[PDB]
Amino acid sequence: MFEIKKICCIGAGYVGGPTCSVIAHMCPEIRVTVVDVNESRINAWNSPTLPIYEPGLKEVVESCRGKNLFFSTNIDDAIKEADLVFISVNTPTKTYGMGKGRAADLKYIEACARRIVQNSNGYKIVTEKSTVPVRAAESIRRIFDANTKPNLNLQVLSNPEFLAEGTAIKDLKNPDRVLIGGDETPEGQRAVQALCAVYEHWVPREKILTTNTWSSELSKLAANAFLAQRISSINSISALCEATGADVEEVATAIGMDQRIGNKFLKASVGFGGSCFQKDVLNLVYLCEALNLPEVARYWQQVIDMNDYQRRRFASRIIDSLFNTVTDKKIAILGFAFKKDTGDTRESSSIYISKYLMDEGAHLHIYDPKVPREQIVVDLSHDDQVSRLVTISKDPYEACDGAHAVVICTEWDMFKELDYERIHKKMLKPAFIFDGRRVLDGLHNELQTIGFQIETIGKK
Amino acid sequence: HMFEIKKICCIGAGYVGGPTCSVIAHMCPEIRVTVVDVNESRINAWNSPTLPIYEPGLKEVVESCRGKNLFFSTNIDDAIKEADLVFISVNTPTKTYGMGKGRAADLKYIEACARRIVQNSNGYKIVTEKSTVPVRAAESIRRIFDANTKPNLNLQVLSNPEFLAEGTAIKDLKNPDRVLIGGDETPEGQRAVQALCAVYEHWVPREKILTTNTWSSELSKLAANAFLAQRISSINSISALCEATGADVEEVATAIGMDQRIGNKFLKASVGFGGSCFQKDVLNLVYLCEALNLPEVARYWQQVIDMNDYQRRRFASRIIDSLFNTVTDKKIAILGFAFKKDTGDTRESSSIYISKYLMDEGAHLHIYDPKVPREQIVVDLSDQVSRLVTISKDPYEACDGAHAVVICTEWDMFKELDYERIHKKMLKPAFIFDGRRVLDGLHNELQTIGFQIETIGKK
Amino acid sequence: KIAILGFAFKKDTGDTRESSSIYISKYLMDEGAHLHIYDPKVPREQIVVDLSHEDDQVSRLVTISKDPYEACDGAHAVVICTEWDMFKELDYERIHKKMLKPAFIFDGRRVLDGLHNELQTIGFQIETIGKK
Ligand SMILES: O=c1ccn([C@@H]2O[C@H](COP(=O)(O)OP(=O)(O)O[C@H]3OC[C@@H](O)[C@H](O)[C@H]3O)[C@@H](O)[C@H]2O)c(=O)[nH]1
Ligand SMILES: O=c1ccn([C@@H]2O[C@H](COP(=O)(O)OP(=O)(O)O[C@H]3OC[C@@H](O)[C@H](O)[C@H]3O)[C@@H](O)[C@H]2O)c(=O)[nH]1
Ligand SMILES: O=c1ccn([C@@H]2O[C@H](COP(=O)(O)OP(=O)(O)O[C@H]3OC[C@@H](O)[C@H](O)[C@H]3O)[C@@H](O)[C@H]2O)c(=O)[nH]1
Ligand SMILES: O=c1ccn([C@@H]2O[C@H](COP(=O)(O)OP(=O)(O)O[C@H]3OC[C@@H](O)[C@H](O)[C@H]3O)[C@@H](O)[C@H]2O)c(=O)[nH]1
Repeated sequence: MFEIKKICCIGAGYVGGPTCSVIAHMCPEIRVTVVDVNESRINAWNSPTLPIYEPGLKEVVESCRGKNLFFSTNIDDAIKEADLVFISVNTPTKTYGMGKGRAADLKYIEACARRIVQNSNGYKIVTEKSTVPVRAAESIRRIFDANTKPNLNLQVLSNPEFLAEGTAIKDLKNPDRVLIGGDETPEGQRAVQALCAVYEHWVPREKILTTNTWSSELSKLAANAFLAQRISSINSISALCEATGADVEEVATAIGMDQRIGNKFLKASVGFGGSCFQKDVLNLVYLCEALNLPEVARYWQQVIDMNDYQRRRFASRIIDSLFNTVTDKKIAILGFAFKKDTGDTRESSSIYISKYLMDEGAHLHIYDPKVPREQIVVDLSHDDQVSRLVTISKDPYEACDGAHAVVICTEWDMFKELDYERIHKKMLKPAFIFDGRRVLDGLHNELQTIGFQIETIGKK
Repeated sequence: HMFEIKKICCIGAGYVGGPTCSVIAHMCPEIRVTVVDVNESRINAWNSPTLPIYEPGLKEVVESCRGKNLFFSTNIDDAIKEADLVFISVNTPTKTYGMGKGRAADLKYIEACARRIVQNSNGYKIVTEKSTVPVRAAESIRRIFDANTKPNLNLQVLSNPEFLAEGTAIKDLKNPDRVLIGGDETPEGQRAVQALCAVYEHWVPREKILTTNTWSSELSKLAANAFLAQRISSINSISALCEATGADVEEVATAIGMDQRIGNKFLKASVGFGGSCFQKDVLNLVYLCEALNLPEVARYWQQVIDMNDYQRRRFASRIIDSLFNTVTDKKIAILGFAFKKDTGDTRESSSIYISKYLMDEGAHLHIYDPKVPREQIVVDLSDQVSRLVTISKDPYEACDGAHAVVICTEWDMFKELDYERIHKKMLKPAFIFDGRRVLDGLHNELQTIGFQIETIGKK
Repeated sequence: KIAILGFAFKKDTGDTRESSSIYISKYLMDEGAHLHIYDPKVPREQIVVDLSHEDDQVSRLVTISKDPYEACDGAHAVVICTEWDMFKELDYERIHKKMLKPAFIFDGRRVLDGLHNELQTIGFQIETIGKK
């Protein structure tokens, strides 16, 4: 019955931007307007240099922008004319009060809901889309139910986003599934069906799951936690491998060939990062404690404790290899993004490894091909310690020049292609490589012949 | 220089040794396979029309080979003496006293097999440990062999963990996802590994055979089992969250499992996992990690067992609460005692733990299972058994006059029972506690009939 | 089977009060070991009392040997807990022949120092306090 012809998305971030760009790309007859309070971000979306790095994103944006894809700071008018309003904003962790450091702060979701009511008349579908929805649909409904107008009829859906950064475009174009939650009422099902009709322009119907809003959000919270758990599980095995002379990459191969386990997300690492996994597990633990499910809470907390231990163990292996004094020693940090093919650093293990070494007085020279220099400075600041200890290098050979150790924290493909003979000539000896990503496997013989001490996760 | 296996001896005619060697003999008609055991009644059963374990398709495999190239015997000594390859597939029970009591595996039968092999061997032989939970097994065998040499005796030790699941053993053995063989990284070890590979290549493609050293083989099995158990505990933890918030764990599991990085297998919430593999495996992994001064890894994997124990306790207390916290002299039917469907095996079955929680409340249990022998149920539950436990010959007898029906094992026959007939003769309110989600889709009919239906992961 | 050589709390006495041999024996009894205990001066009955809580665990697990070769016959391990001088003069080639293999000597007193090369050549695994 109802056809979505105009879409407004509040939030032009890693979720809203790529998601709306793909919708516009696949649905040429739908006008898609992405809005944001951040004017410089909107200006960048409208420029030759997009505000985030995603493979393939520039091509998608440029094929649609100004045709049926628009980026604007005019939030009010985009809402007023929209058939469907996405809310894709950030929900930062509370920094004080109950749940400090653990529970999500819904203040931006609620501010979006109030702004939608202020600027809406008639019928609209309002859809919360995030990687970590924490009571998001309920809080929007809470606002809408309390702020009615004659003839205003807002429907609330949940539509979690499953994309992973660095593969956003491919993930959005061929999702494993689309998940839409709405009320089990006639109006709720009419709204769900309208959103299904958008996705059916490019997603087969059998890959679209529909449920209620709570089941949708819980499914996302749980699915994220299962993924994070696979990593902590293989990372726990990596510590066991180091202690017993086995190789975690070989053990992972044997594990993953069980088709009931599957062979994905078994790559041991210095530790998982990103704005999703830690926040998701912390909020799951907090929700469980609030529901008086302490056994479930402490079950999932281990996913975070293991990740924290993995990072700490890696840093202390570095410090031990430098014989427990790192004062005034130059150390190259190769990779600051939380994974390859993004400039995003949120919860990157590189931040934590860098801070552990700064606490030892190391002089870090940090190189990453896509993370902006100013972002690294902010991430490592509480300021004076950053001023004394942190240098941001424009190329990796400068970062390694005169270094005692090279620490690979992000699996950028270019790192396996470096001229390690040149790097060794200008390092102080003994020269260490700490591969926190297993990207140098198979170069171990060459690197040892050159003269490096190579240490990697899950192998001793 | 190589070695061709023409005669195989398997010490241990259990759920691992019997089916595995039967499939080997079936797939390798030119290899003589002799399964041996200290247990004479078990050997007699393997040689009879009624096998000592229930595995779908096993009788047909055994009867196609037995007496041609497959033999079952109590003559352990002669089987070893003539063997090219000796499998050790015995049980390693958990220690009941001393260091690691209740947690660490007891290697005494492995060590006795190793000593018996030296005694009865001359010349060259390959000795392969094959179990679902190998815990320092290859190392303990090597230690015995290194210390007990003879002129011209040359024993090689391999690890070859068994990945089969009971109830699907024959299909699993005929089409394994992978075969894992560990051997020494020496010329002798590689010759032994290749010999065992050649056996499996009669029916397993070479790209599915992984070769490594013995410790990496055992650690890979210990970890793989724990990953499987962890999936179950993870979805069971979500089932409690679903019950508390109005969601349905089966729908949540479907949404989770459609992520191809997670996969859609082993996401079936339940009263809790059982079997001789998973709990033993995680306990031994935790104990090993503690011994290696890895307490963070130990407490990480311990949560898999703690969650399973909580899932069982929570299910039992729902039953007791639904019966308003007094079950003294109340008849309760237990449908399913095996640890999963299509086996008669009860080792660590959740049905044991649920039954004991109800017995501690004074319930009169009537237990029905289509394949578990009556005497095993009596042993598993052991005066309190005499007072409280009845073994029913059919499920209608167990439910006659019952307050509650508790489904603990997902036997397919339970979804086809005459539940209108069951309701007529139960006391009211009549409860069904579906600990396996086997009655999904009958919920409307059962409510119309008049049952109170409670199931895991839904409220 | 495990041989316990030495039960007195030090050499040249029959006194067992708070002897380490009691505690080591009890740790091994908790593991189900069959202890065969030899000491040249401690009375048989004192060992029985020291290892009891008429004790059924003592009945099942403890044998008091009249000489050290009987204690070691068929043993997996020889545990020296008291530094009696006679222990370094034993015929360890004869002991090794009748032990099960691998045959361990756990020297809790360092009394076999300097015999280590001879004992390893014979074929023992020798473990001692304060050394690998
Ligand atoms: O009220 C607001 C709040 C926020 N915003 C904008 O919303 C955008 C959010 O983009 P971000 O890059 O910060 O966040 P993401 O797109 O990656 O969201 C993701 O990470 C943050 C998590 O809390 C979310 O669960 C996840 O979906 C920002 O550009 C911000 O300026 C608004 O326009 N209005
Ligand atoms: O095997 C692995 C996989 C991933 N990782 C690490 O885990 C972290 C997360 O990586 P992902 O590929 O999942 O990327 P993202 O965090 O952007 O996406 C994740 O959260 C958002 C959800 O919508 C996605 O479905 C989920 O994949 C990264 O730090 C990555 O390097 C490993 O260390 N090992
Ligand atoms: O010294 C021995 C010990 C045991 N055995 C026999 O070995 C056989 C083992 O069979 P079981 O049915 O008990 O055990 P499984 O075949 O199922 O082994 C499986 O579960 C037990 C666990 O300890 C193992 O890790 C697992 O592989 C028994 O029939 C037993 O009589 C011997 O012949 N000699
Ligand atoms: O989704 C699931 C799957 C399994 N289970 C339960 O988990 C327990 C184990 O079931 P399995 O099918 O794995 O059966 P098994 O214990 O025989 O095999 C397991 O251990 C031995 C290994 O070699 C096998 O690879 C492994 O699957 C059973 O109690 C089963 O009912 C669930 O509760 N949910």
